[PDB]
Amino acid sequence: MKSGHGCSEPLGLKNNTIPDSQMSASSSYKTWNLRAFGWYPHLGRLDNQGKINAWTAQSNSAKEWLQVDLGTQRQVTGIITQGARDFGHIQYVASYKVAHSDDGVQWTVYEEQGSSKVFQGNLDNNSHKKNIFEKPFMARYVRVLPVSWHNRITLRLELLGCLE
Repeated sequence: MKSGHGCSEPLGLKNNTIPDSQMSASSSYKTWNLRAFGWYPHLGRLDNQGKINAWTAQSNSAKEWLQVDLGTQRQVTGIITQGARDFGHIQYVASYKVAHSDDGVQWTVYEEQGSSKVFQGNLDNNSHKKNIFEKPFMARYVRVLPVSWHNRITLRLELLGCLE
């Protein structure tokens, strides 16, 4: 005799508990890639044990890109972003092109201007920004490529779903 109002669920902070195999970027502030893992992504998650609570870039340039591999094909009904800082200096990305792919070949960048407008917005580091189910759909892998950042490429991108 219950009902399900909430439609925006996490990807590893409820039941899925997805491990460190969901997010992944070219390189992080860590140092580089090389053999083994190298990067230490998957910080966007809340209740961060460390402090960063957000993935940063390596070359601190536009050549860096953050992608998310799911391989589970789930329908998303929202999103959420959060910036980070450097033990004091507040950093956050502004202009960034984020596209989602369900089959892997079709990268939906979500145009608007008429051609292919990128996703702009700082939202600071101490201010999270989520998006309602303005246009839900199944996804298997998403790609993000930041162009205009502020201070340093330190942010976190998370997608929410309905699980229905």
